Amino acid sequence: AIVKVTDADFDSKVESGVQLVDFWATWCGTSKMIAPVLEELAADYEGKADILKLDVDENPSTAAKYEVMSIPTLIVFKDGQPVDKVVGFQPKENLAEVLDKHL
Repeated sequence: AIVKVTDADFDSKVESGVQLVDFWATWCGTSKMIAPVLEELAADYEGKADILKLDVDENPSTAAKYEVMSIPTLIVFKDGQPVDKVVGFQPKENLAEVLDKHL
């Protein structure tokens, strides 16, 4: 459902259209809390937007490149450029609202 992405293939994965990138970490309970919400979101947009995951401990470059300081952080990409940032826990509704704002 949700495709993993790393420093190595970020640029090729996030390059065209809309992607919602979830910057998470295994030591953060809040990331674990939104995981299921994103799996359901990814299904609702099974062809409009891609939902990716990036583990910040294994990919500090990318996390650093977009000034990701606190997590979870969710960034919406439009044709390779970040256009929206969401910090903390958010219910499916609030996230869907943000995606529709760019589709």
